Amino acid sequence: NMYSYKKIGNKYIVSINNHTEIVKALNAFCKEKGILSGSINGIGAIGELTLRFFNPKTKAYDDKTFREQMEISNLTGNISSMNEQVYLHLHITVGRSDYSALAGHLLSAIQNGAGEFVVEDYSERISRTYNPDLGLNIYDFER
Amino acid sequence: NMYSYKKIGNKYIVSINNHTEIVKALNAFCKEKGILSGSINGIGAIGELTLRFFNPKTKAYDDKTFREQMEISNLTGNISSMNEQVYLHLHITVGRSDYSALAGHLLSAIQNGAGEFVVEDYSERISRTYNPDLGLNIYDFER
Amino acid sequence: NMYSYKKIGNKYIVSINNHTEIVKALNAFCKEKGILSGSINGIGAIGELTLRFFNPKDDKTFREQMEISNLTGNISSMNEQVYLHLHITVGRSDYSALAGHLLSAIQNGAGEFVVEDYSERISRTYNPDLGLNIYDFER
Ligand SMILES: [Fe+3]
Ligand code: NI
Ligand code: NI
Repeated sequence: NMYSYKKIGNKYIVSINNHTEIVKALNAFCKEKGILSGSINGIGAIGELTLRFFNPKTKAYDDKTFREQMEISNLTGNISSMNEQVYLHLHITVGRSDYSALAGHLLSAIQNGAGEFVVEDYSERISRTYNPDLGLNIYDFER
Repeated sequence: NMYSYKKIGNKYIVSINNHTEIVKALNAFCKEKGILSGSINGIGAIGELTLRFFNPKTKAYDDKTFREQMEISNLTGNISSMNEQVYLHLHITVGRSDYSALAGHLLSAIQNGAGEFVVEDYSERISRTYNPDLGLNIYDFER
Repeated sequence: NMYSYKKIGNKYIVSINNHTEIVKALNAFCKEKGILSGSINGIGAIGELTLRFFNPKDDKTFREQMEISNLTGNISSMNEQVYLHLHITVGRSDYSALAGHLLSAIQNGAGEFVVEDYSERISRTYNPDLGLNIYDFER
C-alpha cells in the first residue's frame, strides 16, 4: 500500500502515503489501474529528490540527489507505454527552505508531508519509439 | 468585485481583478460557485507574494513575503472542503526580475498585471482531516 | 512540418519536432486546428530560451541546455487571430530554475504538450493604462 485514491470520472485523485518514493508509487498506481496514457500533475512535500540532467551532445547524464526538505511546487508529466509497459515521463519544480527553486527531469522523490496528485486517464494506447540518434524515447503516434 | 469569469463545461476561466489578493479571490470564487472539489491552475503577474515553509521535524514554520514585481510561471493546486468551508491548497512558482525562480506553498499574492486561472469543478465531495502527528491537513476520502 | 499530434476527445497530445521553435510551433498548431481557446501544458528539453520581464512602471536569452519543468499557458483570440499567453519554468545544468513569460524556446530533445480545446471564443481587450491585453469575456 503506497497510496489511497478517489476516482472521479476520467481522473483519479491520488494521495501518496507519507515516506514513500513518489515515482515508484505513481508507476505502481498506473500499473494497478491499467492506465494506458494520461497526465499526472500535483504538489506535495519531500525530504529527498533525484533529478537527471541529460547532455544531448555527449550523451552524458548527471543524476543529482538532494537530501533536505523541499516543497513540490509543481510535478508535471505524462503516461504512455512501450511494449505495453507503463512509461512515465515526469518533470518537477521544487522549492528549498530558502524558497529558491530547483527544476528538472524527475527520477525519484521521497515524500515527507503530503502528496496530492491528479492522474487523468485518457483510455487511449499512446506509444513511444526509441530514437537511437538522440538516445531518447519519443512519442510515436502511428505505432 | 474580485474577478470576472467564463463557464466552459466543467471548468471556469477566471480573470482576477488587478491589485487583488489572488488566494482570497479564488476562495471567494469557489465559494460563490459551490465548488466542493477541483483543481486550479494558471499564470499572471504579482507585486507581493507570501510563501510558507513548514519544518516537519520541529513544527516551526515561516512565512516569507516578497515585495517586488514577479511573474507567476505556474500556480498549481487543488480544491476540497474542511470545517464547512472551501479549502484551497495552492503552490506556486514565480520568476523575479533577474529570471531566477522562487517556489513553494502559497499563502497570498497581490496581482499587478493579469491573473488568468482555470478552475475545474469535480462536482464531488473531497474533505480533509488534520493529522496531529504531522501538523498537516491531509486528504480524507471517507469523511 | 513542425509537429505530430494525436487527438483524444477535447485534447491534443502534441509532439513538437526537434530543433524547432516551440512558440512558433504551438501558434502554428492552434491556427491549423482552428482552436478558439484552450490550455497548453507540457514538458521537454531546449537549447535556447527567451524570457520577458514586464515592468509595470526586458528580454533575456539563455543559450544552454535546459529542461522545461513546466510550460503553462492559454489560448484565446484578438480580432480572430490566435493569441497564446505562455509562461515557463526551466532547469539549468546546475538544477537551478529560471521562470517567466515565454517569448520563444528552441527544442533540443523532446517536446510533449497537451493542448485542450475549449471550442469557445474567448477574446481580449488592450488596456492602455496597463499596456496589456486582458481577458474580455463580454466582447
Ligand atoms: Fe505573461
Ligand atoms: Ni502545501
Ligand atoms: Ni536532429
